[PDB]
Amino acid sequence: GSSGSSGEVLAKEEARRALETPSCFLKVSRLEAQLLLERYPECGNLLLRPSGDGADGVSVTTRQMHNGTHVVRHYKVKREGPKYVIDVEQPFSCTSLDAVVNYFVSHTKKALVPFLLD
Repeated sequence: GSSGSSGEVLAKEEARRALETPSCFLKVSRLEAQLLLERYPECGNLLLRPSGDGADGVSVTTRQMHNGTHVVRHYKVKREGPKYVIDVEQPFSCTSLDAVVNYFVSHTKKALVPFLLD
């Protein structure tokens, strides 16, 4: 017997899979989007998950310290044209999903961190 053929080192391959949505984003269910936070805290808590129904857009799951309790919040994002308005005090117009992630960072009084999973 004699054989042995496999793809080259193929160690120089990279991918961002961020066509319309930011890499940070991930496809998961609420039940998960929540735990995923407590599970991988070092990887920030700010993550984005695809909604189910109701309106058009994506939500932002963020678990911040409140009155010393464990609670997560899910923000909503409106879809008005080629831009995505943020559901907040003022209708902050952006150019892409990425912006939102940022606006939130500067918005909060604390430097939050995005969530990612390779």
